Amino acid sequence: INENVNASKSRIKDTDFAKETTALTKSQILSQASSSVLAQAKQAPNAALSLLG
Amino acid sequence: INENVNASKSRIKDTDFAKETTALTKSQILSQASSSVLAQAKQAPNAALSLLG
Repeated sequence: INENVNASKSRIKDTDFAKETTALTKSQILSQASSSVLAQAKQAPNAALSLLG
Repeated sequence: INENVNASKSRIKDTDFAKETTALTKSQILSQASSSVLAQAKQAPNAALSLLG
């Protein structure tokens, strides 16, 4: 019973390392993409300023 | 909601730099033309004096 209960507890509570590493990689790529898009987006008022004078 | 509210407020309160620069240029040319025309108009009394006597 202890073996079966430990198996159930691992199923419900333990980390699936493959899925979590994939999720971490996806999160890192999304964060880098968002940072790059933010760096690109901060230059729109530069285009606004280019119209002045 | 805050993002959408700021996007809304930009369309009412914030200025359009393209339209405003175009308007400023138009006003500058209008003022220059009116100044030149007034400088030419203040030359009617010299026609009056040179008429005779």
